[PDB]
Amino acid sequence: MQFKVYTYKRESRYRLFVDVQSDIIDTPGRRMVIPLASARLLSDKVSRELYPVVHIGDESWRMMTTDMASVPVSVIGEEVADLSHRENDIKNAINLMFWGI
Amino acid sequence: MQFKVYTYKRESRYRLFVDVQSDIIDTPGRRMVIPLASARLLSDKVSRELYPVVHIGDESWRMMTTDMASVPVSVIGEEVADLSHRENDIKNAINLMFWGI
Ligand SMILES: [Cl-]
Ligand SMILES: [Cl-]
Ligand SMILES: [Cl-]
Ligand SMILES: [Cl-]
Ligand SMILES: [Cl-]
Ligand SMILES: [Cl-]
Repeated sequence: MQFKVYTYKRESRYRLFVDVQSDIIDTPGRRMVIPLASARLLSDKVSRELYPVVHIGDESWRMMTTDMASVPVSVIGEEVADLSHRENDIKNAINLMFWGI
Repeated sequence: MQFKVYTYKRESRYRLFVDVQSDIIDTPGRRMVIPLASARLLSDKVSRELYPVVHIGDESWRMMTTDMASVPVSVIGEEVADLSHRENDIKNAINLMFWGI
C-alpha cells in the first residue's frame, strides 16, 4: 500500500523500501517501490530534495529515489512503518527525478 | 538521455528501454528507464493510458511503465530511436502510476 514501509524477504542491496505506487493502480503480484538506505554514514552533500531523509526505528534513512524499482509481492516482508506523513517530500522527489525543477 | 531508446548490452527480460530520467538529474553511472515489450502478442485489454503503445523498427511496442528501474551505464547499448515526440503519453503514464487520475 502506498507510503507503507516494508522489509525484504529476500536479501537486497538495502533493507527497507517504501511503496510509492498509487493504491488505485493495479499490477497483480507486484508493486513499485523506493529503497531506503541508512543515513548513518551517507554524505550530507546529497540533494535532500531528491533524496528525502526519513525516520524509522529511531534512526535516519535516505529515500533512494533513483533506485526505484518494482518488487514481486512474494518478497514483501513485514510492514515496519508508514511514511504517509512525508507524502509532500516523497512526491516532490519522485517528480524531480523525471521532470526536474 | 531522456526519451532516447536503447538496447541492453546484457540480456534482460525485455530488449529495449526508454530513458525517462530528467537530463538535469545527475546520477553518476546510472539512468532511470522503462522497458519496452513487443506488443505483438500482448493483450489489448491493457490500459493504454498507463501502458502507451509506441512504434520502433516498423513494429508496435508497449511501454512497461510498471517495470521502471535504473540501469547502470555499463549495460546501455546502442541508441535505436527517440521517443521525445511521445513525451505527453509518457509523462501521463508515469504520473498515473504514482498519483492516479
Ligand atoms: Cl543500508
Ligand atoms: Cl519521517
Ligand atoms: Cl499484495
Ligand atoms: Cl518482448
Ligand atoms: Cl510512436
Ligand atoms: Cl553515460
